[PDB]
Amino acid sequence: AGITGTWYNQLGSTFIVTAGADGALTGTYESAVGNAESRYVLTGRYDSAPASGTALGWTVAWKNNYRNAHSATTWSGQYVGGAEARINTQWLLTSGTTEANAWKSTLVGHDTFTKV
Amino acid sequence: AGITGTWYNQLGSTFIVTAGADGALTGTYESAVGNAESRYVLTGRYDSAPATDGSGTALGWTVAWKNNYRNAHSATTWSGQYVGGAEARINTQWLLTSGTTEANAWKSTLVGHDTFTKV
Amino acid sequence: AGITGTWYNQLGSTFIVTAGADGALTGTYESAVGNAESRYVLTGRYDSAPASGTALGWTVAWKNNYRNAHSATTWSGQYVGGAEARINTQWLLTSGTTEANAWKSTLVGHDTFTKV
Amino acid sequence: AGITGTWYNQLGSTFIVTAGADGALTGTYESAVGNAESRYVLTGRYDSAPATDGSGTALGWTVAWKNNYRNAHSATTWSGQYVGGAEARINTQWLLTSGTTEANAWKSTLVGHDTFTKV
Ligand SMILES: O=C(O)c1ccccc1/N=N/c1ccc(O)cc1
Ligand SMILES: O=C(O)c1ccccc1/N=N/c1ccc(O)cc1
Ligand SMILES: O=C(O)c1ccccc1/N=N/c1ccc(O)cc1
Ligand SMILES: O=C(O)c1ccccc1/N=N/c1ccc(O)cc1
Repeated sequence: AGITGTWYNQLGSTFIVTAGADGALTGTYESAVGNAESRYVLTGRYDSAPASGTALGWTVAWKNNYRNAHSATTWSGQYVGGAEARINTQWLLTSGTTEANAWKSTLVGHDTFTKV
Repeated sequence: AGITGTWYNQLGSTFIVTAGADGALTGTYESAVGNAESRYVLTGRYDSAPATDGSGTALGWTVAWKNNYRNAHSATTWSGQYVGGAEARINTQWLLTSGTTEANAWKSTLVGHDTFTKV
Repeated sequence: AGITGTWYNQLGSTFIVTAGADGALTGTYESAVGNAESRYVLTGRYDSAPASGTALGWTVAWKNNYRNAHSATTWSGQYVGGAEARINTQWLLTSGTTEANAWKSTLVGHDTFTKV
Repeated sequence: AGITGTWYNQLGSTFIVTAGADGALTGTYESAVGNAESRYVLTGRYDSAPATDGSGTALGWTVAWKNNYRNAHSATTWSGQYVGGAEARINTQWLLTSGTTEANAWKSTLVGHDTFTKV
């Protein structure tokens, strides 16, 4: 509804998503940073009967037919409607590692998405 | 195969998942704590072609806390890695965000960690 | 040096700090949000021989002579100098809880500080 | 008294601290992993008058990874709570931020969790 569309973040990445009546999120993600190229599949869920913003989250595993970074990012946040819609999030990016390096496997950040 | 199955965290929550050959995660989650009752749908992704150096397999999934019985107006995302072996595990870090007004946006997200096992 | 001074964040809070030659950080914090009133003591450390931004962190326990919220926040980030100095951070706020509620003890966020 | 002492995390790092009556934490930290060698100074704060309902005691501390021997140009902050008893513990979540250029600021901070015990 308000969620379905094309969005961009401060890094220049692109998120295209469709919100299903059943609370599913499906689309593709195109990243401006890291070891990535071309599009990647995304899947997520959202509150389909919100009351405040609308809670949602989605994941991307950084593997496609061209590259594999052996990592995955999860974005957790809320959708805020109005004139200028926005998705405020915090993310976790975890890399596959050996046991010895597991302590440094996860990065944390925050991204804000603007609807086109 | 490795990931596909029924898992449990430290709180006693149950995670039932199927890992597709293609990278998809699909299943149901039942929580032991919080404003929840019954099963909830989950969706996620994982690295279907991990490295061959003994590294873990990266993955992540989301659950929106709404079902036929209740709605907490929130969602959690888990990000981590699957570590195979005799006693397999999924080590994660999670973020739970609630829908809030602007005045409360500063305290909308909780952070934690969960360890899943087959027992 | 560049760090010593008065700073403000997006919430309207105030951070007054002095950076010691030995890498110590000392000052007071005045919060615009939560269960807080008047000033609170802060203590931290910073890289006294940086190369990029300057790594630093500080803590505040939300107890003073007037109120006690039974909680503490830790800010971890980097100092970026220039015309307009800034401290970019991510924080963790943990509340004292019973065993049963420990899973919901910690909040995570991000704050940007501007130097006055 | 409860907090004051020598503690160890899961990685084998050593945390030696003194808790002042007033809310101060002061001590030294020795890391088992990462770009570190020897002891590092730490500083923090804690709730000197916790609640009487069986709740934990909130606390936090920072370490900047620079000493007489090396400098990693980074700092970690731990935030958590002390839980007294026969087998006392300090449960935490931590953030490690490295000094980076603007181009790398997106990947400057790592997140994790540590459990400290007296053994
Ligand atoms: O692009 C973002 O918006 C983005 C935002 C948050 C976290 C990660 C991100 N991207 N992370 C990668 C990682 C490995 C790659 O191979 C490609 C992208
Ligand atoms: O249940 C876990 O395993 C679980 C694990 C990690 C983070 C959160 C959790 N659960 N958080 C809730 C929130 C709202 C509810 O209505 C039910 C559960
Ligand atoms: O004010 C900030 O900048 C601030 C920024 C991040 C996290 C917490 C903050 N403040 N958190 C409190 C908590 C309890 C209180 O009693 C008073 C303030
Ligand atoms: O040592 C721990 O217990 C530890 C625990 C939690 C997070 C980080 C840790 N250590 N991170 C480093 C980083 C740079 C160094 O030079 C040495 C250690």
